[PDB]
Amino acid sequence: PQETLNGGITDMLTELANFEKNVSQAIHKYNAYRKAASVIAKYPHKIKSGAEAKKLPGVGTKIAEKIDEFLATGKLRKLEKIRQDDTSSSINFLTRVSGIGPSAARKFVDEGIKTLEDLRKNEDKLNHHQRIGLKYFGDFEKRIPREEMLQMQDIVLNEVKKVDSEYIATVCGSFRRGAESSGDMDVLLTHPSFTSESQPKLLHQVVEQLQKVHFITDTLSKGETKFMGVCQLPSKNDEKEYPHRRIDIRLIPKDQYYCGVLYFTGSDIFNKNMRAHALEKGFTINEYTIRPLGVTGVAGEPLPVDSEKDIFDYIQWKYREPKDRSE
DNA sequence: CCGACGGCGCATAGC
DNA sequence: GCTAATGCGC
DNA sequence: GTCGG
Ligand code: NA
Ligand code: NA
Ligand code: NA
Repeated sequence: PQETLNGGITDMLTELANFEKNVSQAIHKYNAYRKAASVIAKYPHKIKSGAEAKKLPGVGTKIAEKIDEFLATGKLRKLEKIRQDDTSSSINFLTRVSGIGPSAARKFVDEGIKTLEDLRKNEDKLNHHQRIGLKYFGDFEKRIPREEMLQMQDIVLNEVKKVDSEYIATVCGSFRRGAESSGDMDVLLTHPSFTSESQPKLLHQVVEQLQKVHFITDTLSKGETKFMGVCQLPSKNDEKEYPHRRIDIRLIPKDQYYCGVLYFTGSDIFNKNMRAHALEKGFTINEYTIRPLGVTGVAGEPLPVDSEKDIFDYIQWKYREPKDRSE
């Protein structure tokens, strides 16, 4: 595919997607359009007919019709209607602020808060996460070029070991799959001292150190097992300050670690095939454990997992190195 | 025809 | 003050 | 909005 073959169609379906998510608050109609929008992108021909697309899975009748209209006219009536009604547009803008969902945004626009300008006028009417989201509105929409992730992975891995020798940490997401760009940094942490049958100072002490290295600037949310905040790579006094980046850090028990690493490395399509393969061979996978399925469809106690490779060794698959996990 | 569609950690009215 | 429901992001 | 029981 080329992101250029059917760009018009996928842009449209993605426009309709966020409209259902952010304005109409129909989150299943949002996923439907994305599903639709994402399988069209992977089609290696310029679509010529609505029906030609309906063949694909997740493109149904109404999406074919709007594709017919789009190729026939070059715009969507519905989409132009939406584009100019200004409630919809403003609600749509505001939900780009992290911490502003469809509910807050709708309420803001209700009382006439519709621009970033308006939001900083009223930073009192904003909770903490939203203020942070407002402060970094630009930086958060930016891509993180792989080469940055590398040097970031460096600071978090190196300084986590300056804390406890037995912590093990793994950046995941697209970055562990070899992707040239990442949207944020997702870290996965564990410690031998942390079981299912389980210190609550475990995730804190890493964030505490990572805050001394002047790496982590701001905290969106922090608890015993999930942290969500903002890091920034260091500028070498040469007047080019790196953009602030979104980082999460999960603390997971080691007996569920590599299931955590395997899930949160994905990819998404990859997982439903690995599950469904695993399901079709006596076992069942989730983020936490791999369990055997009896003749009844009833699952047993979770199997031991010491390496990510152990998962494939149960289900009789051969280890995929992450680079090849895009489906 | 018609329900499912992901489920869960953290921050933030009702009693 | 305590509990559970909800928005939000992932 | 689309899929499938
Ligand atoms: Na179809
Ligand atoms: Na948002
Ligand atoms: Na958003």
